[PDB]
Amino acid sequence: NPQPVDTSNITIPEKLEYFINKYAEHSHDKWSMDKLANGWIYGEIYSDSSKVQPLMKPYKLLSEKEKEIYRWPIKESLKTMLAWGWRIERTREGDVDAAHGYSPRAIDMSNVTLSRDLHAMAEMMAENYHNIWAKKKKLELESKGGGNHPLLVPYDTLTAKEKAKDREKAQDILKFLQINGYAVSRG
Repeated sequence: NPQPVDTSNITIPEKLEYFINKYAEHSHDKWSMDKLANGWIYGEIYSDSSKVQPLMKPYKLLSEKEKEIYRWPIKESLKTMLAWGWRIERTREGDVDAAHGYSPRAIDMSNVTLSRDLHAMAEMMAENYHNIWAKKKKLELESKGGGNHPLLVPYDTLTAKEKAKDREKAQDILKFLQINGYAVSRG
């Protein structure tokens, strides 16, 4: 029985939407630099044989709904924090050779270390990623009449690596909350 919290009935305030603009830009900087590690170059058609992808374009040329391709798992994840009462408040201020196309230098995320209460928050963000995605997996396979999936088991009976595939996305939020220095606790 996956139990995610309901998210779509929640209003994120507009002061956090300026914080979404920094993290949606960082999601485009991180996604494009991993393509620059293999030499993916800006082009017309997504042909994987020619090492060419057409979305190797700057973040400024994207329109607002093209930014909602990246912002939409960002906006669902902050509503899981506001439904559970997780405080996002200002206390502190916020701080491979380059290939063709847009060439960003993203802020390094995994060298920043969370504390044991904030590892317990990525323990719940990845569990809620294990609860949003598996419930949408079960309602995908019971709407199509398909099978089941080996991640339709409880989150504590998972191994540490099957938690980590949704935790690496959950650690990119709390550490970017730590680099910008927001007081982030369970409340």
